[PDB]
Amino acid sequence: RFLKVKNWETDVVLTDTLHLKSTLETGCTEHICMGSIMLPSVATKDQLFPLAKEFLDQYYSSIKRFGSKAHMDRLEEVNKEIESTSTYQLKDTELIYGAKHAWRNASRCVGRIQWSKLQVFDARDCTTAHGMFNYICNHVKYATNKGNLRSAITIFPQRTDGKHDFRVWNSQLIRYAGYKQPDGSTLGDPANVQFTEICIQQGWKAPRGRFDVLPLLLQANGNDPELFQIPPELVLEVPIRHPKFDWFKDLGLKWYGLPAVSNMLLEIGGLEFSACPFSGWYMGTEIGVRDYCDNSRYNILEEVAKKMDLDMRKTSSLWKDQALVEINIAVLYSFQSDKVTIVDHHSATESFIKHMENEYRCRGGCPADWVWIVPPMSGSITPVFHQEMLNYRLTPSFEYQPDPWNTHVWK
Amino acid sequence: RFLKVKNWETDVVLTDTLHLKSTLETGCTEHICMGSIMLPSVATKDQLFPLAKEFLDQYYSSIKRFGSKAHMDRLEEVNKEIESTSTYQLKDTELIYGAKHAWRNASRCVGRIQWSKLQVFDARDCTTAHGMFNYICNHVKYATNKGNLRSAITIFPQRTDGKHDFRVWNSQLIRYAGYKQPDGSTLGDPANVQFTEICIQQGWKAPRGRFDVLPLLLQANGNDPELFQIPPELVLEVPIRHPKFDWFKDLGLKWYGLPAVSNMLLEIGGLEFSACPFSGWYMGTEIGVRDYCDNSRYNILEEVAKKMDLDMRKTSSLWKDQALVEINIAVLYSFQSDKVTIVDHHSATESFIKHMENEYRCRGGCPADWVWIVPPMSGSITPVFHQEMLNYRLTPSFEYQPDPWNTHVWK
Ligand code: HEM
Ligand code: HEM
Ligand SMILES: C[C@H](O)[C@H](O)[C@H]1CNc2nc(N)[nH]c(=O)c2N1
Ligand SMILES: C[C@H](O)[C@H](O)[C@H]1CNc2nc(N)[nH]c(=O)c2N1
Ligand SMILES: Cc1cc(N)nc(CCCN2CC(F)(F)C2)c1
Ligand SMILES: Cc1cc(N)nc(CCCN2CC(F)(F)C2)c1
Ligand SMILES: [Zn+2]
Repeated sequence: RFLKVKNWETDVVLTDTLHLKSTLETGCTEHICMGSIMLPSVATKDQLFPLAKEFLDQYYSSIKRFGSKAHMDRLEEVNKEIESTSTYQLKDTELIYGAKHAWRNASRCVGRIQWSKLQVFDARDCTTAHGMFNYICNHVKYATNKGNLRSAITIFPQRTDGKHDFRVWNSQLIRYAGYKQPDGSTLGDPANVQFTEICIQQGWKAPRGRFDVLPLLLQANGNDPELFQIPPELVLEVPIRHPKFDWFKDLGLKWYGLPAVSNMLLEIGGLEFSACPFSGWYMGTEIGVRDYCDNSRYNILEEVAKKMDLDMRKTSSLWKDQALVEINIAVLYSFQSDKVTIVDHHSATESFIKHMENEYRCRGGCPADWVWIVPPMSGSITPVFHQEMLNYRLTPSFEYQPDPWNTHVWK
Repeated sequence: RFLKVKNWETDVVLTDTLHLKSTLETGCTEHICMGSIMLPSVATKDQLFPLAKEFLDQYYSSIKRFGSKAHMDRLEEVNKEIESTSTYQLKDTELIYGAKHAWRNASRCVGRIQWSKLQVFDARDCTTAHGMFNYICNHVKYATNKGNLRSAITIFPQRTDGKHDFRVWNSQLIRYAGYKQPDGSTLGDPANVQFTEICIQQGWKAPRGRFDVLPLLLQANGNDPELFQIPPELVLEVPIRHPKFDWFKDLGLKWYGLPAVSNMLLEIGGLEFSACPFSGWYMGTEIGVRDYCDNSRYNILEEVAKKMDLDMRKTSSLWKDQALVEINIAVLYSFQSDKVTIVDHHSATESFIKHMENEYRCRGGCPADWVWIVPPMSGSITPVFHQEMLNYRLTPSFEYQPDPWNTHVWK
């Protein structure tokens, strides 16, 4: 009831009692562990008040005014509005608290040491896709800050009935296009090949190349989504060069500075925000390892090995490993030489251990998903490999949600 | 009740029903996942027959003689012996089946594609530590096979009362010594520093160097353990050289060929074999990544980076990553040039996916621990990173057990 997690590199032990507050289910049972399953899995007025109460109790118990008169009135105020409207609206302060704690509770995120430095943009007055585009453009501009990246989230109106949903259809605000070829292979990013074709379906004019920034597909109040192009001056890009290999420029790779997830659902006090694009800065491995070297992504281990003069005949020459380190030295070096914020997986994972210690002390725990926290290269030379982690589901939270083109009732 | 695991690199799906046969508990609950906890946690005659029955049912249902007369007599035969003796003895065939399936069920093992090619040595007639040494020496000789390594296990008498236990006190049959210094630092292997001092306590004469093979500490029928030196001609060693860097020989590293775990417990039909040393061959990363580059092991990233001419000032130069690839190219290259069996993490993890497909088809599943299957470097460029895995506990099994010096009643 007071579980211990050990670090086996430092012998440091920490005690978790935060997991007691946990509410949702993980997927695992007493007899099966599902910690390597990727995506394991309308609202009525009865369900809503315990969720509002639970949330309001921790918000006021965090501004040191637990259960006071100011609390109990807000508790009464929300109850009455859930009676009247069968839903309710968050105060601006409650929205900012909820958002920051959805990120704080995100067990799959290695960057949460920054969770309280989050800029919250309140777009709950938005009504059209054009307003969404406008809000999103101001988000991109603000978070990018000329390469001195700043963390941010923009929150569109909450789900009401279910058939009037705000959705950003892109999985990220800035992604490169993916075109399959007549000869079967793929130009650009294979991940987005279906999304690239949805944009052409609704009317996009593709400049069929490699790193073509996709347009936004924005759905407002359930209406069919509409295409908008981010002004290119707002899409900051880093050309990737190596600090040794001058042929590396000829590879002709580049990446966008701003990681901005737009397909997830923010849950606050039982309210569901179906469009809540949120952005930080990249850990280098996300680009250099997964984006560039995943077999079903850009898949560049082939060509980088070639130009490095590598023994590619044998599996056990580790040519794949060797070209992979060089690629991530190049991503890092390019971002820093351009004053574009980026963190290496050693600095990020050390910061997360430091974050874990802060959380266990002044919070009694830190939900953490080892499968996702450990970086996708050099796992055991980073301190998170050696750190036991309890995973559990706290609210407020970011949740996955179906792709909107499978669920929308089109017209 | 018929769960699906997906591979996200190939989109291949497999259905698990083997997990239904699972019996033991994992540590996880509906509300907490413990898949990154390292070690999560006398026998009476009532408990013993269901365990014997369960085991005998699957043994006969595997030689295509489920529930026949030959089965039901053995079922009756064991019941009567559990009445008579409050325990029982396995047939030689049952011992070999049980052992091979303990390995087959070992969810943390990436090498299980070889599980049916296991050589079982029956040491249940052993009575003294000298007999144990003799059995163990024949095990080392057989499994090493002049570098053409062969998988093997030696099974000493089963636990009876609890105070008459056979134990190998070494955690592995062949390990290097670890000496702390007066100036605090460590020569040899820091993992074994306490065990190195237990040997000196019982009378070992340490040649205080680096790669000093430790002696065996063998406990027989609960008696205090005794020291024995493996004849050095039976300890095959690989000197580690690089196929580019001739200064790499000057590093003066070497490793033993034979990975042989000796501190675990083999459970078969509810019988407990407290001494069951088992050996295979190395995956290169176990040496080059964990043994050599763990901070609290040999910790050689420091010196390899130096001689490579590396930017060691900054964290984000990835000097640690770069020296790590070279070290594992050297481990691999040395073992193969000496005709000593070794597998690279690309070949081993591809073989394990292939193994998983075989298991899901002709067995309905494969218990697998992602946290341990994914190699400790280059995780996502190997196919196991992208493969969902269900972890569950099947029997027969290898289980962890306390170190014998914490539990023994000495005299
Ligand atoms: C500030 C810099 C940040 C860094 C360095 C960082 C790092 C990461 C990384 C490496 C992942 C794994 C993503 C993947 O492998 O696909 C991740 C996941 C995640 N991050 Fe963070 N992150 C940052 C900011 C944020 C912010 C500002 C939020 C929310 C407001 C956030 C919420 C999440 C969530 C919900 C996930 C899970 C995504 C999923 O499950 O698909 N992160 N983060
Ligand atoms: C044949 C070549 C083999 C290879 C390449 C191999 C590979 C591995 C690796 C890399 C690990 C993780 C160990 C670690 O990181 O400390 C492991 C664990 C394990 N292996 Fe295998 N193995 C082999 C043979 C065997 C055999 C013959 C058995 C049993 C008869 C076995 C049973 C186990 C067990 C029980 C574990 C878990 C150890 C623990 O939890 O501490 N392995 N194996
Ligand atoms: C099968 C496995 O769950 C899947 O590949 C996960 C593994 N861990 C991950 N970790 C991170 N950070 N990102 C990912 O996409 C994944 N993918
Ligand atoms: C904290 C974590 O459970 C621990 O470091 C594990 C991680 N995965 C591992 N995987 C393997 N193969 N071997 C290990 O020793 C470990 N250690
Ligand atoms: C805010 C943020 C920062 C960062 N550094 N990284 C991410 C994750 C990028 C997208 N990930 C693919 C997925 F959908 F699984 C989530 C998000
Ligand atoms: C048979 C075998 C083969 C192999 N290739 N590797 C191992 C594991 C070596 C020891 N491991 C450290 C631990 F105790 F955790 C288990 C065992
Ligand atoms: Zn679990």
